[PDB]
Amino acid sequence: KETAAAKFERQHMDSSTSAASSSNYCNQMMKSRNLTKDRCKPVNTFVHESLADVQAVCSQKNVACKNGQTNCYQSYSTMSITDCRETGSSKYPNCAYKTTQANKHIIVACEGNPYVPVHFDASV
Ligand SMILES: O=c1ccn([C@@H]2O[C@@H](CN3CCCC3)[C@H](O)[C@H]2O)c(=O)[nH]1
Repeated sequence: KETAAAKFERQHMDSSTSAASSSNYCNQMMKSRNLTKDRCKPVNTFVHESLADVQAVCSQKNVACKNGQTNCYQSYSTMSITDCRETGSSKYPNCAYKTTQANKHIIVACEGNPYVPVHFDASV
């Protein structure tokens, strides 16, 4: 069964590319990562850094999570990311997305032993 850590990796990790640089990227990735089966997941971010680097964020700058929990962490360095946002004309099962590449500080929620990312909260 899929752990929270594994779910984070499936939903939010894409180390394979340095920067998502096809306009097709989100359309393909949201589908292949199984984020378009139940519904079109409205908003989702992929991080293009090593797993070790993203995991390291759990020991970085402690910040409040959007939900008010205290277990969020902001990366000290900017990271290569791709935001996927569902278009206004996207209709399930044909989920359509805008692909936006950025370099930003990520904010993740961490839990467990080992202490690892389980939620992507925001980028700033
Ligand atoms: O910059 C972002 C912002 C949000 N998300 C996604 O939406 C978050 C929760 N949202 C769903 C509706 C309530 C808040 C999910 O935890 C995360 O998967 C993201 O991937 N990148």
